[PDB]
Amino acid sequence: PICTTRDGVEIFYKDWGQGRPVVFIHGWPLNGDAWQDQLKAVVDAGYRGIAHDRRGHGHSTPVWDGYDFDTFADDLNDLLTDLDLRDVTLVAHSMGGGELARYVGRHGTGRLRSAVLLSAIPPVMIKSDKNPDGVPDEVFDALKNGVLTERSQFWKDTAEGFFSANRPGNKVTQGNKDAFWYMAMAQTIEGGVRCVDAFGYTDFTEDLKKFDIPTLVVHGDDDQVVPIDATGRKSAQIIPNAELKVYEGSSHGIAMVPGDKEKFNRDLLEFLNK
Repeated sequence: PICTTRDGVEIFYKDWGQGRPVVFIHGWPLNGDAWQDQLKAVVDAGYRGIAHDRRGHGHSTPVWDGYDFDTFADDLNDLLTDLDLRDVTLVAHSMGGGELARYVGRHGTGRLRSAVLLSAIPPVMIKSDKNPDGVPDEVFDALKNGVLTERSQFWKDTAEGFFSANRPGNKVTQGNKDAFWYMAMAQTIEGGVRCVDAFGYTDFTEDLKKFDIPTLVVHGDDDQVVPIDATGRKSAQIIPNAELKVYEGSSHGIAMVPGDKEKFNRDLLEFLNK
């Protein structure tokens, strides 16, 4: 289905089931198909599962502008308002965690019950003297140059790090890598590069302090994209009352990789009863 935003943008989304709503917010450079395993899991447990495609991704309008967290959060606000959703759990992966954080910062928690941050970017990714465990600027430069040099090959090469597929004995399939590429080919090239600038450099520390709902932070300690020590370990300390679950040996692609995705589904379903 399509939600038309305040600006006339069409946001595509899946809306399955009946019950309290669980809204899933995907990472770069994918789309709501990155959550089909979790959407089935929550609807089979008696929840309504919704997953939208960010502007410029999947089947949403291939826009030029608005690749910034304030716009992503307002687009999320339009979807929650159009469907008049209440008592919602927002579940976000990777840069989707910035959309979730900025939604709380801008619109508050009146429609929300709880939140889940899976392998998410808050509080801030960029390395500096204040954040010595963050990601160096050269990495973000390299991501943007990869998308501009030849994006199709770049997604094939990036899938290796995304799933930590360099680890001997991993459970990542060739299919996982092919599906990563398939989802990424639907993203605009401008969303490809502008999202890097947004997720690398935006600081969500002040938004995190406004959380007043139960929050679960899950993060793998072999995440080669979003470093656990700079992000998940810190957001769990800033968000009031947050719980942290470290997934030993897990990559950045926990929701899609065999074995890890069942562990996450089990944790998510336990948390949803809160």
